[PDB]
Amino acid sequence: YQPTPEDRFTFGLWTVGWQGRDPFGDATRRALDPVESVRRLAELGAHGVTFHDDDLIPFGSSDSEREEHVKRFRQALDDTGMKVPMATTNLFTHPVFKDGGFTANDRDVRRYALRKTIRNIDLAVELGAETYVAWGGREGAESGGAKDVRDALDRMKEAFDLLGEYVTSQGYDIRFAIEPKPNEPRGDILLPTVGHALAFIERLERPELYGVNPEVGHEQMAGLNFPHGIAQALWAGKLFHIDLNGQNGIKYDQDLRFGAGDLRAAFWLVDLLESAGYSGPRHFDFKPPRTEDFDGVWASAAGCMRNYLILKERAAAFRADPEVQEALRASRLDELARPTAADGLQALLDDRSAFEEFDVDAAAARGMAFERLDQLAMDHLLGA
Amino acid sequence: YQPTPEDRFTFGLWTVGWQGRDPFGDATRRALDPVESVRRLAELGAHGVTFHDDDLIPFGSSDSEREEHVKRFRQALDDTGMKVPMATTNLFTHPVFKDGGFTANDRDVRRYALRKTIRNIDLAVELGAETYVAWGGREGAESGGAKDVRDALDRMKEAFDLLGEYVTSQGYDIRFAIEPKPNEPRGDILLPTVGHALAFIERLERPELYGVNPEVGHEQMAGLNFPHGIAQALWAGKLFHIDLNGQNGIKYDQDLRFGAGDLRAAFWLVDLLESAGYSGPRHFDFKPPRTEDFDGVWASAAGCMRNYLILKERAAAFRADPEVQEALRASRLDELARPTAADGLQALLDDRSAFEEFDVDAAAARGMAFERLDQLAMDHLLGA
Amino acid sequence: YQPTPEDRFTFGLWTVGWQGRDPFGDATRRALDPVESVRRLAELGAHGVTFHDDDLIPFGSSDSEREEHVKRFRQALDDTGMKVPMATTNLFTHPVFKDGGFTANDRDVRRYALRKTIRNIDLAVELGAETYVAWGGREGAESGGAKDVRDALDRMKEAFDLLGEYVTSQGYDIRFAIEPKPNEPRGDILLPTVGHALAFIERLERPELYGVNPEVGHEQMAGLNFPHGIAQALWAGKLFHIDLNGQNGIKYDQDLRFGAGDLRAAFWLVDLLESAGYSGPRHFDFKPPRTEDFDGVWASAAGCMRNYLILKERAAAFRADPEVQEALRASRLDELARPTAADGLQALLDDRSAFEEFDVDAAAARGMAFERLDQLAMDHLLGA
Amino acid sequence: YQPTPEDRFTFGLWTVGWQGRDPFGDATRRALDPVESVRRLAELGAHGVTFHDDDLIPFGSSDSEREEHVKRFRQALDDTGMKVPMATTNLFTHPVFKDGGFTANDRDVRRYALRKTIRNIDLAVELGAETYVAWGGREGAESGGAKDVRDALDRMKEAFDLLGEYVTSQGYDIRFAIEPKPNEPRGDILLPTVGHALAFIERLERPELYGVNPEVGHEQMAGLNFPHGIAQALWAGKLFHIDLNGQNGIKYDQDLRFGAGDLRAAFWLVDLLESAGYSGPRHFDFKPPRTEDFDGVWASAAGCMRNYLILKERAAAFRADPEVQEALRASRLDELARPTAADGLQALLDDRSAFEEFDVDAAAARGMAFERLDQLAMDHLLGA
Ligand SMILES: [Mg+2]
Ligand SMILES: [Mg+2]
Ligand SMILES: [Mg+2]
Ligand SMILES: [Mg+2]
Ligand SMILES: [Mg+2]
Ligand SMILES: [Mg+2]
Ligand SMILES: [Mg+2]
Ligand SMILES: [Mg+2]
Repeated sequence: YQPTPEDRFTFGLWTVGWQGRDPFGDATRRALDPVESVRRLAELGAHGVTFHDDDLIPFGSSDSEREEHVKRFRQALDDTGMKVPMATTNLFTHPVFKDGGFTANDRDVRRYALRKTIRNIDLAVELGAETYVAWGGREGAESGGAKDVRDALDRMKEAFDLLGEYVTSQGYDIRFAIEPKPNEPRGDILLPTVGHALAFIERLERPELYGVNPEVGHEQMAGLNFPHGIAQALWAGKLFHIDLNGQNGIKYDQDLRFGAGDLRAAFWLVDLLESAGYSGPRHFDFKPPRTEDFDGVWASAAGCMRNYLILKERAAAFRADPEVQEALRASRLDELARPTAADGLQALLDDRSAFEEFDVDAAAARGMAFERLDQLAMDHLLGA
Repeated sequence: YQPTPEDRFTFGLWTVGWQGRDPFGDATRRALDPVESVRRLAELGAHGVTFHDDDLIPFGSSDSEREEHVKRFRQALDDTGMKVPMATTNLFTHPVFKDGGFTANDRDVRRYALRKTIRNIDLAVELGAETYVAWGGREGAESGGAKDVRDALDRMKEAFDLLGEYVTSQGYDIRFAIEPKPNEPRGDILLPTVGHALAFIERLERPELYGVNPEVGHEQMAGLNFPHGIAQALWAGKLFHIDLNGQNGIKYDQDLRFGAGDLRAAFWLVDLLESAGYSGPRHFDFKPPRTEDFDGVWASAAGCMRNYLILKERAAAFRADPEVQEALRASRLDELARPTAADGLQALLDDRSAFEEFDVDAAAARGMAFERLDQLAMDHLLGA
Repeated sequence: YQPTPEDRFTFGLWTVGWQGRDPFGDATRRALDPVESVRRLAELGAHGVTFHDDDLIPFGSSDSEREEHVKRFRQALDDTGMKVPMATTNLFTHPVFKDGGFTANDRDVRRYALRKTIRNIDLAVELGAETYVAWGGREGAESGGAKDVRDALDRMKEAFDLLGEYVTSQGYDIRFAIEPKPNEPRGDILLPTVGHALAFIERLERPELYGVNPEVGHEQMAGLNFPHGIAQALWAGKLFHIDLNGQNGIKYDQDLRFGAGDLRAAFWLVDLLESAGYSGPRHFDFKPPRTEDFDGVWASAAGCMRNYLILKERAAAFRADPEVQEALRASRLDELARPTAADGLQALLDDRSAFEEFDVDAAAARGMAFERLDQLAMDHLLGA
Repeated sequence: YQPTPEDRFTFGLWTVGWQGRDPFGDATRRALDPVESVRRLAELGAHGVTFHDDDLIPFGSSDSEREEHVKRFRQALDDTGMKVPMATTNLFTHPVFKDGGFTANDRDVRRYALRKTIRNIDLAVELGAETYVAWGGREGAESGGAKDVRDALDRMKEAFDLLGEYVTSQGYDIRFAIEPKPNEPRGDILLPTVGHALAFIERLERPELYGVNPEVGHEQMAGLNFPHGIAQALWAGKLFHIDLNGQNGIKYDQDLRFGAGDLRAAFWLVDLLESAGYSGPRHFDFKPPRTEDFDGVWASAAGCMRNYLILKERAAAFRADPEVQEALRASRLDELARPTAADGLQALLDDRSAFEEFDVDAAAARGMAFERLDQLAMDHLLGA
């Protein structure tokens, strides 16, 4: 189970670089030079790295320091063969963003947020990124009166429309992906799930430029089925990117390594991604637990990729097993894929076998055989 | 706080008519004749009632018994002045629907589900209903392999498209509203939240015919902010109907009377509905607890309407209070409603006050004054 | 992975016998004769069965019908070699228990509940049961004023004390196990977790007669770590019995087959039970999904036992792996098992290496190596 | 609704002093001098303040700086009349505690944790504290193999037993209160609820010295009923202290001001505390949202006390209302407080009215009238 760059595994600088500061504790690890992270990730078999602007260029850096930082970073990419497929903006750490970026109540902050984002889109394009992610972590509220959500959605649409006008006018070949999260650090965050993000995109002026970047743990913080949500995103043609990690239920955002948390959900996710032919990066947005030293950081990163590859093998074996293929037919998955009424509305209305002479009791007695199918899935996952 | 029919309060037959059967217990109340429910609800001050087909006409009824049941029902409506603004299909109780209706794996069941629905659309139109609700309670899965969600969404789109073709071809003036629920009775239900439903509607052939019927408790079963979700539905122009009740957190669907459960969420909901000018029915989908006899059923129903009217008064007092209006300006809710960049993209790019010469530290130091605003909201809710 | 009676697997009559009635649907399966369930479970490799009084003898049965039902049941046990290690009372289905049994507000109901329980203790002892389980499913409330919880705990203590006096006075060799559940069917249930049950037991007059019967899914309905709770129960010497099933997060009680739901929690549970030498029954309290016919019921039951046996093998391989044993020492699990201060209080106070000259920065820099240990656990679970 | 010191309101230094650092953002407020917090809280009407050792004396302070800091603090207490009823240890912020204090795998860390705690017990006693709180925020795990929970409970018992030996040997009049939390910052925290803490205390060598310090938001992070848990703690005689705040459901620990979050749970909590005659401090462990400047900090603190006093008035009016008293009798709360069988076991067995001639159908038909009682409670809370 050794990763190759053709497995398309990517990591954020802020993942292995997380120093371990949490709401109740100081950092347990020293800062990582982005250049060292690139080289260590390259040796593990990753395909590339992603960044927030403030990960690479500390806030307030002079334009000269900014150019020096980018040059060192570019040299590390050249030295390693690593790519930068995705970038994002930090609109959440600095105190100015305490009430949001694109939907801050203060108009001057919203303008500043847009200019900060546009500056990093230029840099992302320069470094070859194909997707630009927006996680509106501070867009939301702790109390009901603080945010008129209709006005806030107007402002969010205005911001994304302006960003689309910018990339269109510059001729950039980059697309946007909205990353939903239900809560944390705000009490409730706007566009809290994949569904809300997908719905919002359809109201943008140029919807074809926007998709979603769902994260395993975020949908699970709402108790939702992550593979189901990914299926809906794929169905809509909007899965532009994906963030892989682990989460144990409805609680704070754990960002465990992928494979940890809900293991069977991870199996069904990989099954779906591989069956659907998802060709984007397999990006890990995880945090090595602050119990770990730097050797544990690399072991945790390695485990992300290993667990994906193990699950990929087991899901492939599941789908290729002739007894599973017969069980799928026994459960009528083949019939689910057939149109209900390709014969059309009036033929359905005239079809006495669909109502007047339909034997409901015979249909009701047919078992779905789902439990046998699921135990075959369990046996394959466990190698049993 | 006495309701009038002009308050637009409606109840489902299945609400006050719930006999109290739960997964662990027998019924504690006798069946209610729909005619008696209409008259008792009329005396409480309700504006109308809603029904599933199987609430009014027991499953398997002959066409003659069906006509007799409708006639008795129509006479009760005429006797009381009660209206029927909404109707729905029961595609969840009968065993034939154990794997769903519109997305059952068995094709013959899906055809039967559509014919059962179409028959009740005709009846709903006959009785004057303006909205037809679809709650896909059995559409979903308990295990990963049982349902290919992309194929299931294809089937769900096919079913709703066929329904839209039906109403269009018949010239009916009725619209559809999808009611999301995250889980129960299926392990995960398709279109689990308002967001997922809104996103799905945009892929239908005639999206203007479809909106959402969100329910307080259902979004709270995902830990989501119900007023936020309603705001997004209103923002999209898709709030066709609404189901009011109470829910205490992430657990089984409690269907408590409205006002119970999360009281402050109920206050912010009423504030939003009244401020936005929502003109649809205020529908209660609640269950009188099975601890109650029939006098408790009517007390619980009365409390639904009373709590709405109390909250309506308190929210109106909140918005009209001059000290609240000044606090809203102190928190810059006025600035949230102003466009970020009506001056346009290039002016924003050339605006040095938006980035180069923006004083981030002065902006960051400005308190949002949200806690004072929220305590004014608390004082008004409590009459303090 | 074939079960033998020496694996101590047991099932409730109400598990494979569940007809599939849920809050929104009719039964999908016919009733099972308890005699047929005993024989089918015996053929699958189970060691025994458990029952509620009302599973075996329908409510209201004459004393003659009761004797006939027990005799048929006893003959099936004799024919199959099946044992009855546990029994319980149904104090939740009949409408008289709508506000509880032992803590119903009505005093006459509480007396009736106790007499119904005592009658079944006599039967359980006659059939050889060693543990008597109490699940107070109706003890609780939907609203705050309905139940004074201090008075209700007084009544619950009174009931269990009377039961202990009964078994002591009759010389029975049976013990009691309280089964906690946080909610459903009541809005909140008294003694909602393993912890609350353990704490309550210490206030009973004869605490040695009472322990807990924790259920996987119930603790997970509170988002708790089930292996952690079992460890505390074992630590207290109170794990008298255990209910195994699966649950996907905080939602309604799913009662999925064991192994489904949180797979890694199931692995750590089996690891703990086998390492601690738990010698009680491995009881499955699960519901075959109502999608299933009777062949699916037996496949689901078989999968309970299969998944336990697979996990038992993998946990044993984990603990026996020399690289895991070295990793445990690397993470200082050996030091966790050593006393902090067997040298005593005053020696600790005089130990300058414990404070004055303790190098906190050297200690803080030591990685815990937990992520490498957890990936070894993952590899072993998956057979990788 | 103006607080007086006789209302016994207390605040932690770390509450109004929270600078607003969260997992995703920098501090939004400057540090508060503890002396200024004491004076500002005194002017709001608080009775006293609480502290962690590291709040008052920064980690690593020389013994001379420590004496200067305590003297300045003592002078502020003398100047204001403020008391220090409770103190606690910070065993969670410094990196050395990354795997816990009392249950760290490393033995030398556990010894250091005990010495750090003992040093602050001496200081707490010097300043007049009656309760010493232990919140084991780092005791727990993110993965299953990292912590043997039985060994960890052995170590936790060893630590608390040693602390009890210390206070007994020094003749101190101080008691201990364990503060449970289910998760955050560890993936799962040991003793996650009030129940688990109560159960653990009964295994300590001197259980009379230990009780619980439950926090509103912590029990709600497990979806539990906080008033129910407080009732069980009072029933056990173990409510030594209480932490008041607000929380919106199962998510990260919000620490909202008291009254926010679940408003009706706050009403039933105050009802219980006042009816039971709880005489301990009313302590607020809350965080002013980081959106706020220092004027918002004091408004949030003021709102804690105001909301308690409003709810106290409404609960008192509820219990004193003659129509509520009659409704309580209608719901048989009076019968709940009467013994089930003060006549004894054998009389219950001989009582034919308790079983043989009990009319279950008449009993089952009696409504509990809980919904009318709850709407009276709602009307009183809202002043309607
Ligand atoms: Mg995350
Ligand atoms: Mg992410
Ligand atoms: Mg509902
Ligand atoms: Mg509804
Ligand atoms: Mg269960
Ligand atoms: Mg059970
Ligand atoms: Mg807290
Ligand atoms: Mg606290």
